[PDB]
Amino acid sequence: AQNPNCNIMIFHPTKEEFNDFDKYIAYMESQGAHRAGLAKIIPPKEWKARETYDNISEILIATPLQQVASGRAGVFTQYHKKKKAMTVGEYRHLANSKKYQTPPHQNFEDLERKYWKNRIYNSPIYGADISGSLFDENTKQWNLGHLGTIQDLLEKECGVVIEGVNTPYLYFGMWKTTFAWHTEDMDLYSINYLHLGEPKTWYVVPPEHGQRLERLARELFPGSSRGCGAFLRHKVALISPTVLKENGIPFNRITQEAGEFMVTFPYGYHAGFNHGFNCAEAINFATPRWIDYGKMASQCSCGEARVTFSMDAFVRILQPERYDLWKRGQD
Ligand SMILES: O=C(O)CNC(=O)C(=O)O
Ligand SMILES: [Mg+2]
Ligand code: NI
Ligand SMILES: [Zn+2]
Repeated sequence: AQNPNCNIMIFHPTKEEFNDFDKYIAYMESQGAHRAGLAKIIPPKEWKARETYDNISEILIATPLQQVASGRAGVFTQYHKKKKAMTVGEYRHLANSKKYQTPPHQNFEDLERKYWKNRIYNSPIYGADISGSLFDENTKQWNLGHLGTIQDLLEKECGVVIEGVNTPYLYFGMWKTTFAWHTEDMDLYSINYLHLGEPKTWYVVPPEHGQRLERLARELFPGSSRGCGAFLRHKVALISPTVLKENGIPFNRITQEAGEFMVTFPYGYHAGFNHGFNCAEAINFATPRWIDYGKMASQCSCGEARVTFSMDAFVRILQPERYDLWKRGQD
């Protein structure tokens, strides 16, 4: 068995190996990358996502989200308070202001300490889930707006044609902006490209140990757990590395820098935070190995998790027994 300790693996594909996305995902898994739940891919030195980022300030963040925390430093929830629209130019200015800017620090480790110590006492503003792409249309390799669709993968594997589309999303972040512990919708893969700015730190639980994380979460968030059998689908719960270690939960951590891809694998729980002003782009995707995870994915039916149009068909074809109840939650 490749990568038995489930370490996060880092790949350095050549420009030749960067041509065929599917084949490279398959190669990574042949080396055991999926066991970690997360991998880093450093693109070849010849490659670029686009020529410059000099002209992005007029993108609109229609609904910036203020992330308000409750709980204790290592075990908290966050809710998202809607703010008035602002442009990326205005957001970058806000990120850099004295109130919101990254504090002086020695290194990534010092900054990680300061994040877990102090995150709960601030409410950073996140420009999340903005439909769109920053990849130049002429970028042919690993262009997140030109991947094969999850609807075509399901059709190719299973023979059934379904409605739905699959497009990327942009994330504008600042210091302390936070992504809660989650897996992807329908336990899909994700890919995330850090286009510009300051780093993003990630934590991940191996897919084979996901249920250990869920069991801890039910103990740490007991009211949430009673309210819904899959409350991590709400994307609001945070548990620190210190707390995970104290409870024997297997995990790994890695920091992503501008110009690097991350891939999360089916049923790999992940969480993390931004170091300062940045811009990431991400999309879900599927492979043949995903299908079995799709069929077994938990679902939120309490009504909070409210998800895309395109998830309907996945639940309808892969989870016909669940479909009724899950759709009652959606409607
Ligand atoms: O970048 C973020 O805020 C969150 N991203 C992810 O959870 C992902 O790419 O799967
Ligand atoms: Mg612009
Ligand atoms: Ni994710
Ligand atoms: Zn729920």
